[PDB]
Amino acid sequence: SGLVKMSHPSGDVEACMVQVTCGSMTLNGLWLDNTVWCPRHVMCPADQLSDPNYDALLISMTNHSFSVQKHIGAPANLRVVGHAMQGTLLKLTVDVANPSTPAYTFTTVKPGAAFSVLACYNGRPTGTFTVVMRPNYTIKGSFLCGSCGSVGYTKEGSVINFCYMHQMELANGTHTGSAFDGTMYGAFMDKQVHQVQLTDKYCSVNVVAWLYAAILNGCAWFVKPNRTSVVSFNEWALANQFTEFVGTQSVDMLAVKTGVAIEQLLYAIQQLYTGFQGKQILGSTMLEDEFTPEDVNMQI
Amino acid sequence: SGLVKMSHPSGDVEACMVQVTCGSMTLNGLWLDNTVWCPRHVMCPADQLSDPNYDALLISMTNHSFSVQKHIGAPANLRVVGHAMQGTLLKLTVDVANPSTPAYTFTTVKPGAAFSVLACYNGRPTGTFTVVMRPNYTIKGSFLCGSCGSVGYTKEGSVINFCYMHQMELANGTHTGSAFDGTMYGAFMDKQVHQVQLTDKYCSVNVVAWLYAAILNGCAWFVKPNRTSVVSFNEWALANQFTEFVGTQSVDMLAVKTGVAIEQLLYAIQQLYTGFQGKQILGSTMLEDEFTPEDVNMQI
Ligand SMILES: *C(=N)[C@H]1CN(c2ccc(C(F)(F)F)nc2)C(=O)N1c1cncc2ccccc12
Ligand SMILES: *C(=N)[C@H]1CN(c2ccc(C(F)(F)F)nc2)C(=O)N1c1cncc2ccccc12
Repeated sequence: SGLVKMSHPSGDVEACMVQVTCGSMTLNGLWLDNTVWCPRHVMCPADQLSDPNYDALLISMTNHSFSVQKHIGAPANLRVVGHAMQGTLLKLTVDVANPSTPAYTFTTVKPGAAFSVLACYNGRPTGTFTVVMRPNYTIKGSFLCGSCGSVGYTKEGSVINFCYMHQMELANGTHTGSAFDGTMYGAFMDKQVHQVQLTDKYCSVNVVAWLYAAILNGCAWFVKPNRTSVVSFNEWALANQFTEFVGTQSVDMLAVKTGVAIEQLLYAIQQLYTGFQGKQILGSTMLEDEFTPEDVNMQI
Repeated sequence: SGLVKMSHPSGDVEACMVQVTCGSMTLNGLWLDNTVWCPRHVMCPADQLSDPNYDALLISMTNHSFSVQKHIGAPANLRVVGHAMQGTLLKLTVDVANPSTPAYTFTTVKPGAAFSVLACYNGRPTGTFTVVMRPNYTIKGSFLCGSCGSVGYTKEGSVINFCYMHQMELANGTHTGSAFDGTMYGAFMDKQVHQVQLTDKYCSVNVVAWLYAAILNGCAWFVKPNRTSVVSFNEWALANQFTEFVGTQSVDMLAVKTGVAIEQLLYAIQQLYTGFQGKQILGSTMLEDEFTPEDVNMQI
């Protein structure tokens, strides 16, 4: 009966992690069946990192240019028999299919959605955590050198939903990656160049869920009879760095169980954005937008 | 590079999770070699919860009073051939040794130390998170009905360091369990009786580590030339709900890499405790004591 940042048990994804090496650069890869996905900037030499032509680099590559290694479980050196490019990713074909490939789809997450990340270094998973695709299409994770290729995923039912592969840290401290169709979140460029991300915004539907979790945990000092409509809140949300509140059935279940209307929490969000009264909500003196409405329904 | 709450990859522990059923009650169990550890209150009937004689309950039980089931991976016919009691735990002996038993040690964690938890329900893992053993010998996790038996662990090197098994929820978001020697953290009783935990306290060495992580991430607005000695801070800590600061070599490295003395941060704690002037330290308006000095050195 509490709310903590929770990640899916990584036992499925650990067996899929490999180490792809192309020349002098090496990063992580995802081994599903006879396919190994890895960020395409492993082909780029350090000399041409500012103006790389990945179309020409892919042409200059042969199957022997790449080296895939499996360090976890029973080790195995994978022979690369094919190399292709899909967006900002490499689609390598290996001679051995992963015997532990879980049921998987490739789905792109929207802002506000949360997913688990398996941080890996040299093809060895070291840690796992949960991040939210921020409205500026970035994630607030913990990535070090060589973590490129770490995989973000979900599990709807018995299917692992791959949705993120770590691509780069922007030197602003900003982590970003691409979906498994190659399209980089936020249209960030692979090349090394000055890149500034858009201004971040609070995920309004995640704050409402977090407040519902506090009420379910016996913390409802912030609940007042005052209400602000969803239409009026979205107008206020424009001029104060907040996302448009779009109610879902997951939020409706929290409204019924707690008995607190959504418009009651939208008003409370405005007052809480103007500062707390010194009191804490679930051990936090700040608005927490990292818990989705489905995350709250699950943990309660 | 960032700083987040990070859990160990749960692949090793997922292969050890089983389901223990003693008559009408059912909880999770840890399957290591031929031994299945589980909370001893599974053999207690619902009508004898207020005052159970576990010495008499263990006598009344036989090997067929328990039934262990493996749901994860390849299911197995787990036959119980022996039952013993160790403190607040049951040491069941099964006819099959777990083929995926990792190298494991049993260690009691001290307050302030962090460890990863694999929450399970009916012997099936559902989520993972990291908790710090609070000074009042509780943990602030997210457990639901049927979560008892969930395992807390570390991984030093290639060895899983088991240190926690879930026992009971004391209040909303307040949980406690026992070490794998049987002794329950904080001497909390198994019976359903009034139990009040001690007043919680901030882990001073974890706050110092968390401030060092902010300095390494370019967030050092709180650093001032002022210093308060460890001896003076510990006197203040006694009357302000703080733990005695005992410097380690892990904290010394952060003091060298940042150039900020430990005494400087001890003074900043005594100022930030009163309040953050609307200024965020790594996106937090409160003192975070959930990051150990070893956790900061790893994530930087
Ligand atoms: C990932 N392993 C590294 C390398 N990297 C990177 C960025 C851009 C490009 C190119 F050529 F422009 F396309 N190539 C490589 C990058 O951003 N890295 C990275 C990623 N996440 C975190 C960190 C932390 C520290 C150092 C490097 C990081
Ligand atoms: C864990 N599976 C449940 C059960 N439980 C509990 C059962 C018996 C006894 C006693 F007194 F020893 F006999 N004590 C405790 C308990 O505390 N549970 C539990 C644990 N964590 C979280 C929750 C949340 C909701 C309901 C029960 C929880």
